[PDB]
Amino acid sequence: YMSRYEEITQQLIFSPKTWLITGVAGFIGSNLLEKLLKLNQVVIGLDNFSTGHQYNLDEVKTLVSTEQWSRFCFIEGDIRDLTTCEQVMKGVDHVLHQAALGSVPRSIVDPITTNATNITGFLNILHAAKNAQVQSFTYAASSSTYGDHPALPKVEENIGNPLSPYAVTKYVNEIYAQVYARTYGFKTIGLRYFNVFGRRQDPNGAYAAVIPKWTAAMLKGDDVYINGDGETSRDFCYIDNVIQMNILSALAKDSAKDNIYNVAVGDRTTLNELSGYIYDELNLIHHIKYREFRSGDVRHSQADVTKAIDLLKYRPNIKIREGLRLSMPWYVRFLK
Amino acid sequence: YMSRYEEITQQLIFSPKTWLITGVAGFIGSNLLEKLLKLNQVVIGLDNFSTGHQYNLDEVKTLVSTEQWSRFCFIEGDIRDLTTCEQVMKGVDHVLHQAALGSVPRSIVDPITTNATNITGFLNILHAAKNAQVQSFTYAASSSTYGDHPALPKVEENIGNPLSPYAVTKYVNEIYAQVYARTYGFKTIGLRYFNVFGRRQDPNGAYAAVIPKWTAAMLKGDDVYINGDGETSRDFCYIDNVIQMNILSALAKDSAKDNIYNVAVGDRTTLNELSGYIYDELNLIHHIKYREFRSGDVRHSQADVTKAIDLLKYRPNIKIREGLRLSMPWYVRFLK
Ligand SMILES: NC(=O)c1ccc[n+]([C@@H]2O[C@H](COP(=O)([O-])OP(=O)(O)OC[C@H]3O[C@@H](n4cnc5c(N)ncnc54)[C@H](O)[C@@H]3O)[C@@H](O)[C@H]2O)c1
Ligand SMILES: NC(=O)c1ccc[n+]([C@@H]2O[C@H](COP(=O)([O-])OP(=O)(O)OC[C@H]3O[C@@H](n4cnc5c(N)ncnc54)[C@H](O)[C@@H]3O)[C@@H](O)[C@H]2O)c1
Ligand SMILES: O=c1ccn([C@@H]2O[C@H](COP(=O)(O)OP(=O)(O)O)[C@@H](O)[C@H]2O)c(=O)[nH]1
Ligand SMILES: O=c1ccn([C@@H]2O[C@H](COP(=O)(O)OP(=O)(O)O)[C@@H](O)[C@H]2O)c(=O)[nH]1
Repeated sequence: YMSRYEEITQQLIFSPKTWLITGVAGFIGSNLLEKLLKLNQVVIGLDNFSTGHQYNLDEVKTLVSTEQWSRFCFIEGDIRDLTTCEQVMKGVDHVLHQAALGSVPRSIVDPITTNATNITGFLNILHAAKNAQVQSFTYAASSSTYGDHPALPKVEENIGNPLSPYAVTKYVNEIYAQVYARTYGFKTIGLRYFNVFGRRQDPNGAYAAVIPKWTAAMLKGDDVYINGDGETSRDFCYIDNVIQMNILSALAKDSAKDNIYNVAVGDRTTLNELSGYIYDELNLIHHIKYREFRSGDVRHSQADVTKAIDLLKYRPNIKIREGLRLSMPWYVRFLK
Repeated sequence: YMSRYEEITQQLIFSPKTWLITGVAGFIGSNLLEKLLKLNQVVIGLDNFSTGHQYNLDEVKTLVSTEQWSRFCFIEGDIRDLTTCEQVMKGVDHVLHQAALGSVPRSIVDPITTNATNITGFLNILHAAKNAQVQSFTYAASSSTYGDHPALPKVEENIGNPLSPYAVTKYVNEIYAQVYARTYGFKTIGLRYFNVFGRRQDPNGAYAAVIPKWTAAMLKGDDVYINGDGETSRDFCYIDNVIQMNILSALAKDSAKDNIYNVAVGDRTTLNELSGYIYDELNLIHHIKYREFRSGDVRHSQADVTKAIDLLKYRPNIKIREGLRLSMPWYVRFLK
């Protein structure tokens, strides 16, 4: 049971609010959309369809009622444009900021456009929210910001040298949010996501994440490549745990704001054992090569989620094996 | 005898290089231009006259020869446009990046404009220089990067939380420069300036610095305002020490790069005593109210400049007294 999360969702159903989700047509954003509409929230969505898709919006339309879909206003637009940010902020109570161009290799190859979307666009959105006096502000940050700190598990207070432009941009979101608390009284929550996965995570394109990438390949019968020796390890985190942490953050008591939380489950899986689990799960639904290390890439990752457990009553419920089992049916339909 | 600095300066007289100076129409920038043309260098300038002034350029042309001036190619333009950055980088050897919007209180009122010039702009210039493979890249950092850290004097390796939107931008400049060393092998030198003063430091405008602001006010018989009890203290640094550090850094050996250096004198002067020293030096060239602390002010500021002295052979030869004597005539003229 996710008991605090249950309570807060009950509050929201009784007294519905207006939410802004940026990055709404993406993986996490469209999952957030799905959950908030199922709670009868009024949602304003902003996306530029850079890495996101019209079809993710279509899918969510089919998963919620007509009345629930009638409360969603989608705005095609770009967080880089301050005017657009100010416009979509109007009457908003809660901000969930997911719009960014992710990927560590992407930041290395084009630190410029990435800087514009992940720093300028984050600040545009943070400033507009402040000026609009929204009730809350929760933004996607990154475990990549631990960088080369060798300690396991990772605790929020202790970060190393950033190994990529992506690590920098997400770090800078954190520092702007802390300064906004200091200088305007404007209190936010940054969510350091660790390797999120699940439905509507894009399997296609040069930057696809390992889980949908591999699922896609295992299904096609293609080669499954491993960047390095496969001992590189991660805390894979099923999207529902992320959806919990956003909603808990949006309604956090004030003393729990102006903080950073790890968002994960606390487990460590190497690339090797994941190759296993994925094959296993897909094969129950009836259907290997080493290359060099990926540069900028973090070696090992396991979160410590005590802080979120403590301060927000976060209850991570779905672990890597069940999450894969929950996701593979989606990948089949989508890729059939 | 600044033997190292004199040595380097004698070499440049004999073997001219091409320098790019951003923020060339500004205080520190036009001081750098004056010095480099006097050494017969080739200088490309870039400035959008946002806080800088055509009249500073006109002034530098009065101080150098036709043939020296002939070697200054001036571009009116904006570091926020990447094409403009790459265009001024062509054939450059040494980059002196000074273009930015200074001022803590400016950044509190308008964090977006400050971000755009100080982060996007900086990154455009760093990226263009990396792509053009210049020999050296030296940028204007800030003592605001010390943030809330309680050490005093300030030493480069130990910094705290940044305390305003401006301070975030200047810290992010050093972070990007370190990640660029790490990821592309492009080694830069960041110069944490402390309270620079001297000729062509603008005395006019809401954001004028204390020494020119007070100087203007004393000449006019305007009220000299002291924010606080006047015991507040700074490590005021005459421009020629800053010019010195820029040229030592441009010609630094490789092991001296990817490093930050404080640029100041190492001395601490109070606001009360400064008012006294500005009065005295203006009086030999023949011709006060107490209000509340500026908010987000820093109480005491003083650099440890050991690392510069050691690694770069810096000589902080002009102290505040001498510097104010040298500057006072420039203000008298500029004002009558
Ligand atoms: N998936 C993960 O493992 C993970 C890990 C760390 C951080 N994050 C962060 O979580 C957030 C969501 O990531 P995701 O994994 O859903 O990826 P995603 O690419 O599926 O979604 C990002 C969405 O942002 C939109 N977008 C991008 N730039 C935009 C702009 N300038 N203006 C308007 N919209 C823009 C895209 O079209 C896309 O729909 C991002 O901030 C990302 O950096 C995700
Ligand atoms: N003077 C000090 O005490 C001090 C202290 C800390 C840091 N600095 C830094 O030193 C550098 C030089 O500062 P300064 O004191 O001479 O200030 P300044 O305002 O006199 O000069 C900055 C110059 O940059 C130009 N500029 C600003 N934005 C630009 C843009 N987008 N494109 C092109 N040109 C632009 C201005 O027009 C101006 O000529 C800055 O990076 C500043 O932040 C100065
Ligand atoms: O086809 C692939 C794609 C990714 N990876 C590796 O999987 C890990 C997780 O990468 P992902 O892009 O999913 O997330 P990251 O940890 O960068 O956010 C990284 O070490 C990648 O180099 C891999 O071995 N093969
Ligand atoms: O009219 C003025 C302007 C500034 N200051 C003070 O001078 C110090 C340094 O101010 P400045 O703006 O020169 O540079 P900063 O330290 O912000 O970079 C601070 O104590 C200010 O409160 C002052 O007492 N009176």
